[PDB]
Amino acid sequence: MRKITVLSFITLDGVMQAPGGPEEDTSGGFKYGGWTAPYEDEVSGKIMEKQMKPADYLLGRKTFEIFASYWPEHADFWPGINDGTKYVMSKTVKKSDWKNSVFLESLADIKKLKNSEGSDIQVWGSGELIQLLFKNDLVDELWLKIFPVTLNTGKRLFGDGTIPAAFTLIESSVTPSGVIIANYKRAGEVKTGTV
Amino acid sequence: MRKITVLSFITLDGVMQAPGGPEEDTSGGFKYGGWTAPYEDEVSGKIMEKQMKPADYLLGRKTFEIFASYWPEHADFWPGINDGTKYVMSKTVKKSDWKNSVFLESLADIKKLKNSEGSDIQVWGSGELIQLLFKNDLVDELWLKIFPVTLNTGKRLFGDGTIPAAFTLIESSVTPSGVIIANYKRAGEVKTGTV
Ligand SMILES: NC(=O)c1ccc[n+]([C@@H]2O[C@H](COP(=O)([O-])OP(=O)(O)OC[C@H]3O[C@@H](n4cnc5c(N)ncnc54)[C@H](OP(=O)(O)O)[C@@H]3O)[C@@H](O)[C@H]2O)c1
Ligand SMILES: NC(=O)c1ccc[n+]([C@@H]2O[C@H](COP(=O)([O-])OP(=O)(O)OC[C@H]3O[C@@H](n4cnc5c(N)ncnc54)[C@H](OP(=O)(O)O)[C@@H]3O)[C@@H](O)[C@H]2O)c1
Repeated sequence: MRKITVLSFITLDGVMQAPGGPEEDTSGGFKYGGWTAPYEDEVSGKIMEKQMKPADYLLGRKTFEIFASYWPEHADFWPGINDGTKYVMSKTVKKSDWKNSVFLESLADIKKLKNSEGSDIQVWGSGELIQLLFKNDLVDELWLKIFPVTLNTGKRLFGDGTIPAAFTLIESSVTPSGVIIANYKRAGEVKTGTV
Repeated sequence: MRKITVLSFITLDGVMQAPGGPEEDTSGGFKYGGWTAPYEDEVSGKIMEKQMKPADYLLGRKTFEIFASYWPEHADFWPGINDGTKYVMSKTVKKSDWKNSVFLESLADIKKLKNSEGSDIQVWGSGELIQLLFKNDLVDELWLKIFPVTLNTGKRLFGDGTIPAAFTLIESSVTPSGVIIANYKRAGEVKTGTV
């Protein structure tokens, strides 16, 4: 079995759409592409490089295409994404010029990929795919960066796939710019008492 | 001008309905009342006894009535809620036997309270009222506690009144149970750029 880690940049109110630039995702006329920009720091970069260790990848087709437009030409900065096998969920695209690209069509394919052998799987972006993962409880770890801004509109990490589920805080840090690094692990059912 | 601080317990996906008990808020058949109970420890008790220092209070009617059923008899534990003035937003309640309770009816009345001279203001619970405060940018500070669960259902802090806005992280902390404490201050317009 493989460890599927979802990594995600979110606002205070959970919005994940277009973190890196004004045209990254204009669905809905989203006006706030690039909201992570004013919060990029040195410390933040060091955290990123630890998360940019080579591994395998599971991506939604849109996130894969966004990546394919940029990252093959910058294999220096992020080698793992070029070197590791990228598993892409799509009914639309069955081939890519990007090296190490395998295309999956159904939930069963994702599951077999989990029950396979190989490097642990990272999931970046891919909010729509993440909803299917959450709904079938296939995500084992969550690495969030939480940014000191609120934007009502936008695609959300915790969307229509989210399920009642408990987590364990594995690690937390704070950047100088005010971003909170919080990594969690799945921990069984939700507990309620009376305070 | 008075400072308005919103204090709020939320899940990872932003839910804040019924932290304290199975029956605190059964709206929608909400099954997870009490989800905050398993994350209670000593050091969190010290964290939030100083968060409960004497102030004035602005509350929605439902939160006020939840409080009024319990706290008048536990002024031992939280004397601030009893001694401070509780400004309550309601169009259906004009009086309470809980002493030092004034009932306001309008946005104009909240604005007048903010302008008027007196102690700083704490908002607890009051998700619906908080929506009106957010939409009118009347919230000066946000003290949050984030819990390692997702619930999918239930009322949320960032709801219909949430507006685009940036914040400064005043301070942060973790809890042995895995709860992040994050205190933010309002800091102007959302800035965008390119990474
Ligand atoms: N905050 C962050 O960390 C971060 C980082 C990078 C990107 N992002 C943002 O993430 C978003 C990515 O776009 P997106 O989430 O809307 O789409 P996506 O998940 O990246 O990919 C969408 C495509 O993947 C396939 N797919 C995904 N789920 C499927 C399902 N349950 N059943 C069948 N096919 C499924 C489908 O491909 P086919 O149509 O080909 O069949 C679907 O159209 C963007 O907003 C991006 O800016 C966020
Ligand atoms: N996570 C936490 O920190 C925390 C702590 C405590 C409680 N809570 C939860 O907070 C929730 C409180 O219930 P709630 O948010 O639904 O209601 P609420 O905000 O506490 O009070 C609702 C009532 O206040 C008045 N009101 C609120 N907004 C108004 C507006 N914009 N205009 C006019 N009147 C307004 C109305 O009173 P009238 O109907 O009389 O006109 C409204 O019915 C509960 O779920 C509670 O469990 C959370």
